[PDB]
Amino acid sequence: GFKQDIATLRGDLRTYAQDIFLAFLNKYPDEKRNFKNYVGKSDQELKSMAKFGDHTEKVFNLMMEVADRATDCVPLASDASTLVQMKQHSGLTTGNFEKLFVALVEYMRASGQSFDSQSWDRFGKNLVSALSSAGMK
Amino acid sequence: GFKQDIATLRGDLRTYAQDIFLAFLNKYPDEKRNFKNYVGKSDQELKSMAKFGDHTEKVFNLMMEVADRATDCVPLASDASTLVQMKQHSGLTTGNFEKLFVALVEYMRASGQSFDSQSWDRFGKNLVSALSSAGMK
Ligand code: HEM
Ligand code: HEM
Ligand SMILES: Brc1ccc2[nH]ccc2c1
Ligand SMILES: Brc1ccc2[nH]ccc2c1
Repeated sequence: GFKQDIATLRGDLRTYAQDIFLAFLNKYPDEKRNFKNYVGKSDQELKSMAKFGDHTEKVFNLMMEVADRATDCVPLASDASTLVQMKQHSGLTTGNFEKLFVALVEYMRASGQSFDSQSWDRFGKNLVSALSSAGMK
Repeated sequence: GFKQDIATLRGDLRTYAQDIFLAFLNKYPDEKRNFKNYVGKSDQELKSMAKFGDHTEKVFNLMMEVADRATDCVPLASDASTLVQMKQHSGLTTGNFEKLFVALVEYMRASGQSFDSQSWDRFGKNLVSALSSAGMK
């Protein structure tokens, strides 16, 4: 279930973080505009960049912390506030987050592993609603 | 404290995993014998080797999960059994793990960060005891 999925993802954090982020960027090419350093590069080019690996590792680590602290797939309001108030998230809307979790669930369903994809979908939906309640457009 | 230390380490996972493993290998040169392809290399050369980066991250990812699942710095028996039953650990003894945690505690004390080094020392001793009860020589 959800808690085991967190353990599975944390066990190979960098590998999953890169694969999920690339799934997101390739499913929604327009989102790649938020990352000017990654424009014009193939998946294998990005995977060779130390900057890419470090960025995805840090984002995914915090996503796993938020998921681990959630109750019944409902994130803590304080975690949602943190994500809203981050300077790196100025200009972002809840739609950006919604698309990320669509790609994440689609990745889990296609991987063949026994991820609890329904729980991740609910978590994504509750996180979007918590970001709204925390002041994100 | 201990729980916050886990979060700190996970926040810069690749850096700490490599730094701590290198501190271990340089404090205990004999331990490089378990890693034949690491001999004759400086630290920066090791940090460029594919197997080194992948290995240290997977070790540290799982070590933080074991620490996170512990109660009062006592690991779960199931986590100890997992570490003992791993085919990669055949031929290892508790002494290899004891040396790892001496280096980790010394690293924390020399870092100037507010690590709860006393809790990590207890954790290491309690893990070693659990490994022995689970079957490791
Ligand atoms: C639960 C989901 C998310 C979490 C936990 C999260 C967390 C983070 C973290 C920790 C950083 C700092 C990373 C670093 O130091 O390189 C970061 C940066 C950033 N994030 Fe988020 N993020 C999330 C979702 C998103 C989404 C959906 C977008 C855009 C579609 C986004 C856009 C960015 C950008 C543009 C940066 C700055 C990257 C850079 O300057 O290189 N994040 N985020
Ligand atoms: C809390 C302590 C430890 C944890 C969680 C742990 C976990 C792991 C994991 C997950 C792997 C497989 C990762 C991979 O795919 O390479 C591994 C491999 C390995 N570990 Fe452990 N380990 C620990 C302690 C140690 C110690 C103390 C030693 C030796 C002094 C050691 C020696 C090895 C070796 C030789 C391998 C295989 C190397 C290879 O295949 O290239 N480990 N360990
Ligand atoms: Br997984 C993952 C990794 C890095 C990221 N950066 C922005 C969203 C995002 C998701
Ligand atoms: Br951190 C860390 C990373 C890799 C390792 N391999 C054997 C002990 C050890 C510790």
